[PDB]
Amino acid sequence: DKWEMERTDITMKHKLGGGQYGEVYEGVWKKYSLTVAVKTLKEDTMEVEEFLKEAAVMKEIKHPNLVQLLGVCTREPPFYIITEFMTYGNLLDYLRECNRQEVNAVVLLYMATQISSAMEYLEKKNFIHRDLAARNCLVGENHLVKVADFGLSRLMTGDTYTAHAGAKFPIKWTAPESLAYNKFSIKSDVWAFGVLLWEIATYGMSPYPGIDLSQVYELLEKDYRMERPEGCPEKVYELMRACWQWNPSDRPSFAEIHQAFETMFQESSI
Ligand SMILES: COc1cc(Nc2c(C#N)cnc3cc(OCCCN4CCN(C)CC4)c(OC)cc23)c(Cl)cc1Cl
Repeated sequence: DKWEMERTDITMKHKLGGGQYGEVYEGVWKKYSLTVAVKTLKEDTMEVEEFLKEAAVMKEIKHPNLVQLLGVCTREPPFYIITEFMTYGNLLDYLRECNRQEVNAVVLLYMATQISSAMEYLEKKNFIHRDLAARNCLVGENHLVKVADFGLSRLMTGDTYTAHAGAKFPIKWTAPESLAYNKFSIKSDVWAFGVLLWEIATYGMSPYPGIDLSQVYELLEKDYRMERPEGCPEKVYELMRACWQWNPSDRPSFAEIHQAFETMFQESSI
């Protein structure tokens, strides 16, 4: 298959975390002397189908702000997904721990711009991401941000993907139509992206603070939305609000979102 490699080609270095879809390691791809991230699957389990689903999809994708697949090991346990190493880890912990004088307003714009660029790409390729949130974005040197892409679905025929009944979603990031009917689309991602913008603007606060999960849907029904975070530019909140339109069709495209952030980033850098 050519994405296939010898498991003996990697040496494991440190556990970084995991559970999960599988546990995650810092590793070294020996013949390139290259630090890499390795997702692992101990034995066969029920979650093996999950695994190669990710693997398959990640091969179909290439973008500067999408985590680059390097190789896979899928002939027998253990199982390896191998990606580039995102040095600073996830964006949520990053925002929370950063030096805000360094990671300032111009930088937050840069990060929104980078993410929206990735999502514009997925929009065109007819992909949806099932879990857009700060925790699923990764950070490298110099405020480089990439969206993690193990949880992607290709739209094979049409507009909306339907998740299996009984599926649990991260309530606070999830579009109304997704919570209600289990339907995901690129416009559901646009909604989630709105939440992501709020996380970025607040340096990683939890969305709908103190609000009871079980009541979020009802609130959204009655046009309750999160308020403008402190220091968030009015235009940025306007976009947030556009992302959170009740009708999917009323929400902007990622092409529009990216264009808008590109413009704001150019002006901020001037
Ligand atoms: C390869 O397979 C997969 C791997 C992943 N997950 C990761 C990808 C990817 N992709 C890339 N890069 C990662 C870097 C990580 O931490 C590196 C440094 C952390 N530190 C925090 C403390 N300080 C300050 C030093 C830095 C990390 O930690 C858990 C997970 C990463 C996913 Cl989500 C899915 C699949 Cl399929």
